[PDB]
Amino acid sequence: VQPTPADHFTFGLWTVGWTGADPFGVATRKNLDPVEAVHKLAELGAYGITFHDNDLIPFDATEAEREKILGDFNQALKDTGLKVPMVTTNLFSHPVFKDGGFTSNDRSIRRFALAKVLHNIDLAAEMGAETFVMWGGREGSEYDGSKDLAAALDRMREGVDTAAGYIKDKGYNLRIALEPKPNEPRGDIFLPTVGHGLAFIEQLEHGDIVGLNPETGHEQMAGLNFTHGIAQALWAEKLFHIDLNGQRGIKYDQDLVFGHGDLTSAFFTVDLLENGFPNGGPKYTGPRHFDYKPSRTDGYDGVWDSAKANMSMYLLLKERALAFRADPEVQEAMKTSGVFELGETTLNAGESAADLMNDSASFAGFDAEAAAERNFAFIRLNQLAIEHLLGSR
Amino acid sequence: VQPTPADHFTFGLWTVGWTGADPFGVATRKNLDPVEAVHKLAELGAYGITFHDNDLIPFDATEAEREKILGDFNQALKDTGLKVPMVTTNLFSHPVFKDGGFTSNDRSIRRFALAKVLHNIDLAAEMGAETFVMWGGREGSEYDGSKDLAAALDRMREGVDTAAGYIKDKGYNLRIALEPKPNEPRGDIFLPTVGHGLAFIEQLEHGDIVGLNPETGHEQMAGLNFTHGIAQALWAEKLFHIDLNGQRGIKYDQDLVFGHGDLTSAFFTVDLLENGFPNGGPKYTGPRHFDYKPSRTDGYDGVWDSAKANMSMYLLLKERALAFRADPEVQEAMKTSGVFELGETTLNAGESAADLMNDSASFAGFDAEAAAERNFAFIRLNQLAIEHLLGSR
Amino acid sequence: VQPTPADHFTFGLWTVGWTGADPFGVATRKNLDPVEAVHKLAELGAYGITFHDNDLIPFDATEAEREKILGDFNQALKDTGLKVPMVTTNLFSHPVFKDGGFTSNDRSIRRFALAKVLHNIDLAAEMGAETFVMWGGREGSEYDGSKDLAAALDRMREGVDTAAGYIKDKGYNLRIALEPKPNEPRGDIFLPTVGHGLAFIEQLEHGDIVGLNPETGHEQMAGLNFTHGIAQALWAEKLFHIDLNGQRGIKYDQDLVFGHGDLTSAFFTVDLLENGFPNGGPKYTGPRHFDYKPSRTDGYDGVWDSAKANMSMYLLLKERALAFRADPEVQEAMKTSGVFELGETTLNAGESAADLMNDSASFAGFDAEAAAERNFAFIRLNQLAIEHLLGSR
Amino acid sequence: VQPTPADHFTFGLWTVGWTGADPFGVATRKNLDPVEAVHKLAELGAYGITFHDNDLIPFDATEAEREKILGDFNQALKDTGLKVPMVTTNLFSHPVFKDGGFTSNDRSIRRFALAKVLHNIDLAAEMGAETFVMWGGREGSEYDGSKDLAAALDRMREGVDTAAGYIKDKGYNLRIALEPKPNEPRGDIFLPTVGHGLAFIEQLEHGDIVGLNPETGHEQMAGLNFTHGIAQALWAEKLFHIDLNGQRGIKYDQDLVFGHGDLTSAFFTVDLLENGFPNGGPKYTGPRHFDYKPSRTDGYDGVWDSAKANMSMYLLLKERALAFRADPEVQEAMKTSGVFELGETTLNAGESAADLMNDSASFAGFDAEAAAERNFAFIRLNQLAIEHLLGSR
Ligand SMILES: OC[C@H]1S[C@H](O)[C@H](O)[C@@H](O)[C@@H]1O
Ligand SMILES: OC[C@H]1S[C@H](O)[C@H](O)[C@@H](O)[C@@H]1O
Ligand SMILES: OC[C@H]1S[C@H](O)[C@H](O)[C@@H](O)[C@@H]1O
Ligand SMILES: OC[C@H]1S[C@H](O)[C@H](O)[C@@H](O)[C@@H]1O
Ligand SMILES: [Mn+2]
Ligand SMILES: [Mn+2]
Ligand SMILES: [Mn+2]
Ligand SMILES: [Mn+2]
Ligand SMILES: [Mn+2]
Ligand SMILES: [Mn+2]
Ligand SMILES: [Mn+2]
Ligand SMILES: [Mn+2]
Repeated sequence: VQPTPADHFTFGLWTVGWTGADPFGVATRKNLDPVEAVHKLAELGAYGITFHDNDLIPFDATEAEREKILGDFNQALKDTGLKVPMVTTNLFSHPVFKDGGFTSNDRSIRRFALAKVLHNIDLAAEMGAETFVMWGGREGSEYDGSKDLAAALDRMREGVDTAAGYIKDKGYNLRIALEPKPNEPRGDIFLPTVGHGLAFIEQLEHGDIVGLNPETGHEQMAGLNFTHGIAQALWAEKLFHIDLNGQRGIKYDQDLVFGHGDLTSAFFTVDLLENGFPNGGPKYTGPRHFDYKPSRTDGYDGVWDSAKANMSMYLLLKERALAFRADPEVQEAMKTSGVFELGETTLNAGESAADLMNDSASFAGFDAEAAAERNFAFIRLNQLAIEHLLGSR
Repeated sequence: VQPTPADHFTFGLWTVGWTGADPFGVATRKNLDPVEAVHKLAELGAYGITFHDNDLIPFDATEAEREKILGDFNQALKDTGLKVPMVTTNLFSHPVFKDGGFTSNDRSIRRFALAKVLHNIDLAAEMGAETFVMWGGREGSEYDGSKDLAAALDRMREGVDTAAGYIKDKGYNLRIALEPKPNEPRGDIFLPTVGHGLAFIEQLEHGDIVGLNPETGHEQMAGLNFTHGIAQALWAEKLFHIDLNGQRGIKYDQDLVFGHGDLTSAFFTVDLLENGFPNGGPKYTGPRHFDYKPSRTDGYDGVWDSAKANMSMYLLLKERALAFRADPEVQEAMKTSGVFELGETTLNAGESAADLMNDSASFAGFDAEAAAERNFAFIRLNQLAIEHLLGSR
Repeated sequence: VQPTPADHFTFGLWTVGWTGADPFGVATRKNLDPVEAVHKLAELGAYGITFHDNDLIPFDATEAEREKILGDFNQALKDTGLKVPMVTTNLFSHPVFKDGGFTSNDRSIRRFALAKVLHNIDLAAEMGAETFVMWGGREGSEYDGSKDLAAALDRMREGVDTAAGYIKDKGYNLRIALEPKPNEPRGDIFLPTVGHGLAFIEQLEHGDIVGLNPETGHEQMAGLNFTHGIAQALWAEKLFHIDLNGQRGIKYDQDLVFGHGDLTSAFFTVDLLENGFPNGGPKYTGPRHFDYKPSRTDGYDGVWDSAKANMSMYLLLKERALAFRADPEVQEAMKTSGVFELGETTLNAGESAADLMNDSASFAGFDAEAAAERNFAFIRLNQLAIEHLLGSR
Repeated sequence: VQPTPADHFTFGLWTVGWTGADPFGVATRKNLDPVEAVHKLAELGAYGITFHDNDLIPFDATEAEREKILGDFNQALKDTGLKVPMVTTNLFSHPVFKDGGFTSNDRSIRRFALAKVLHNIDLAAEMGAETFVMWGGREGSEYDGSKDLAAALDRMREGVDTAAGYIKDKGYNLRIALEPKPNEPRGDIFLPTVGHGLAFIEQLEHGDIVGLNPETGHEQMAGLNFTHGIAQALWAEKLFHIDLNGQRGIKYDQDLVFGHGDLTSAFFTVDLLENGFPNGGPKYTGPRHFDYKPSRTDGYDGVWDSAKANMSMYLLLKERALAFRADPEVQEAMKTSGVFELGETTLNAGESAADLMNDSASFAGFDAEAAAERNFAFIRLNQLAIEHLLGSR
């Protein structure tokens, strides 16, 4: 332990503010005031806080109410020093968004949702946020005949490109990040994985300022490898923000503390974020944001314990991942396994497709049966990682 | 029933040729000769046959052996009239490909794999194939430390762009299709879903001739909605080929007959392929290829029954999907649910982002509580589809 | 297809009464007066209604209020003729039940939970129910060290045996039905599948009146085969009740209309309920109960439409499943496949183990390679089922 | 951490002997002489070895060959000191077993399968095994109409009761352990989870000597909690053997090294095996058996390295899990959380149902809102476990 603001640990107001209402029961904790959240998070070592528009401003609030609320919010920020690196919009709670915001079958709900996003971009800019996150939780269906699937993507593009053009038009220093989720609350959510979100961005007019906001638990709900998924976002220059938490299996979104889900996977996620790639390449330098929910069985001391635990987990794994990579036994194990060898291009500088085909050395006279004998020693290399993770080495 | 060549039903040689060896047991049927496969498939109504290089030419074969084999193959094609619309390479059976072809940690295996693909492009062109499919089944890992994840994607890009540049250089009338699979045989396979494959293509130098080959069962192994997934491929102008089969759940790749997995989902897949989108848009016009495996408990009469059953299933659902959409009760149900309304743009012709924000009608004075009362009637609309599917209407 | 009370369709009050609140948003529908639920279900063809103590009687109800409400609900039943075949207790909604009722860590809470069940058994007895369902939704944990697992099963045993002991003591004509669910709301729920439910029942002092209430979607939440799980329950004579609905994959509990999830699986469930086993055996004769939730996107015509969709789906599957088994072609296929040879004992009349090992024909000179030649033809048999399901036969 | 025979590590011959053939490719390693397996495992610290009849003795072995092979294998055991605690039968590899052994549709095949098991029980008895495992891998179906499900369970019962009856008849000191697997190679396997395994055992004439052999990966294949499933088996006193390995999600059976799958889950499995239940109860004392497969990418140093990784992982988890429970801080946390109050009966000494309902303190005047205020602090307790696991405490 000991997180400091330099670690860039950010928390959403809704994480610690999560009161416990689930599908089978009512809240188990008292509402948390947002000024209280800020003082408490700053006491713990956080660098910043994120929020959804309705986390701070009730759906109902009048302009006078809005201003009362923002002034205390801003004072708190001032008194503590926390930044506001990311802002997001609630397009899922109110009954109006029951069929989605941007891809609602109703045109007038679509306009209302886009209106709400546009206004929220103005608050984002005013707050000093660098990222605007979009989670399309109600965009999807339970039944396959509910939507025209091409029209749904057209409507998604229209929303995102209007938002994007508005940033560009106003000159805000903001990027858009899409947050994928496979299901829940909808049976099928559109752009369900990091893959679908990356692909979708390439069809946009204003894709240059649109990237992703992957969430550990969300890719694990489709049973995918989260390190692989973030690696491809990174590789594409699209890992703009990240949500860290835990998920044990393919079930409802659990949003456990980071490291309380798939531990081995969390260790390799930390190694990619902190250390980057073994042969060198891109590095993710944004905030380490925790999108989790404090277990409903626990009271407020559990809330603050859980906020701490997210930061401890990440620093404990960071430590073990630094020792792991620095270990000369591991570096040699890596070399034997061909980790560095993957880094060499397949073709020689200047060789063409017809030049290699025609190279007798790599095809006609290649000894495939000899080449197959190679002991990659991937088990041994996995054993060294686990032993570094167990604090054994 | 009655399929004819005009239906464009294509089968891989390995489907009907699947002898039954699984991870827990030996083959239960005798090898099937490829000339026999062609006569039998042509008798049934198929339009074409696809194959992997090693399905026809043993890994070991000499040029004299290659030519003996191709001449009988080509004669059979000639005598029956079946086309060869797609060809693919085996980069997974031989022990040399145990760490992958293109993303093998060993550089010399990478060159061998690319050599093998290049040579197979020449046979593809000679056969009259329009599509060259790439399934990267051994590209991936069991453990997260096994690979440098950026280097793996670099190596994947280098392979695919060399292949692509070679087509372009030679002027073959061929496109590349990537076939996604989440896992098996590898713990984690790279580009595991339609999403990841679409995204990956956008990072290529020669992406203009690279598209996808989605497989029903493969997206269902990540628990995804296959109709949604193909809809996004289509929408992107990237649905170049398709593999149809069945899968009951998230488990090993089952490759059941099409319609013997998720039936409701198969019905909507057929509706998108045959009918396209309710508001109009792109249409998939390629071959309807069945990538399935005849159950190992069944003998050869089951093989030919199973080939028939794939075509019957697709024609039975086609029929029900045509009746469903033609039904005036359904068209009215669709209209009530806003299916057509999704097709209208959100913004009015000429309206800007600042023009709608500022439109009092869609934000400040919008009645969200009134708008939330809308009965979308999605259940009723799903009930009409199921009733058309049950042959009830 | 029109349901009559003869059909035995029963609906939970909480099903049509579902308000639409989920984890990400508020209710989309006004609360349903129970009196109105009764009258409405009676006009649709329902046979009876089921409820949870708190669905009718609020947690904090005074005795004058409790009397009133019961007066109103008995009146409605008397007017309409609806029966009340099953009653159940809410041990999940109040914040007190955050760690469970029966298996809470706090002893005072376990006593309050058992007391709440005992009172509810009186009520069940007063309404004329035959079945008392226990759904242990809060029984389990998010974390592995949270519970003493042997002690959680003793605590579950204590509560269920006390309830069972009380039933017998009072002379009520009531059986207890346990209802498995693998996860949600807890990360792991105890007795997660039909198998675990059955196994626990065998360790009970009063297991003779304790059986199962399997739910379609719940077994599909662990990827199991619903038809196989209720077949084990039938076979053990412990299928006391059933909850019919749809689930589209391993994800949050969807509670879709019966037949709106896995369609083929629904078809074979209905065949099992209607036709029983091919070679004879126990048959289920209780209520066909629907535990579903009207999608929150739908408004009140949608609620009664969804109610009605359940009974339509069941009657359509039933029509097809009777047709399927009555078909000569199907019977012939069944014969070929060995469905009726499975029913023949393996041993001969008074043949012992020793007798069989010594029989040379069965082992020593058994021709294993000739016996492996059988064409089981299970694919053709599956094709016949689907053709009956699709009403093409 | 160095294993000694005192540790009781047992390995299947088929584990280190796995050749690397999977569904998509051929073997990557030469066959392993069993004599050599024995000697090698003996030098690593193995306590004993287990095998399948056909792992040692080929299907078609003549009697002179069978004698030889057994002579060779008994010699190796005598030289090394290795015990043979469990023996099992291959009822899945020959094409004859394509529809199962015990539950095949063909009666001649069921008789041959039972005969094959009876002979194998003699052999088990001759090798000194305490346990006889039955893995019904081919028992199940791909399609729902393939089997008469009540008849499949009677057929399973018949075979298992005959085997059990024969054991008792011969006076062998042998218990039968059933091993669940939910799917693969069949689409649905009968008795798919620990729960179903336990439930079936209660319908057996000779259930007293019939218990379970749960496998880590198999329960994780249905998304269940391995620790909860073996806790139910322990509690019912039916945990006769166990198979330890790793699984990374709901997918094909991976058989990774123990600890190379779900790490936290492994940690809590080891705590259950070593520490038993927090409030006391049955303890498992059999062999710690590893049913894994050396990844096919690895060559022979990798095979012995993987063997050794199993025992290292187990010893490292064991060191941490003993430390964890010995920690005062952990004990305090456990107290707070109610882990020890779960062990207190709910009822008082001679308190009846009637007594509790009438007790006003437990119901009528129970303060539910005050009792809901308890901070169970399960998150802090989970954090302590992980900190012990990571060796940071
Ligand atoms: O704004 C992004 C938030 S929205 C919503 O609270 C959700 O459940 C989260 O997973 C996303 O991170
Ligand atoms: O070439 C594409 C083939 S390769 C391999 O036979 C595989 O299992 C399939 O799913 C793919 O469709
Ligand atoms: O007690 C029966 C009910 S309790 C609760 O409403 C639950 O979610 C259901 O699945 C059960 O069937
Ligand atoms: O009989 C024990 C073996 S049989 C077979 O090898 C299987 O795949 C395993 O999981 C079991 O543990
Ligand atoms: Mn989440
Ligand atoms: Mn998130
Ligand atoms: Mn497949
Ligand atoms: Mn395929
Ligand atoms: Mn449910
Ligand atoms: Mn239910
Ligand atoms: Mn296994
Ligand atoms: Mn096993």
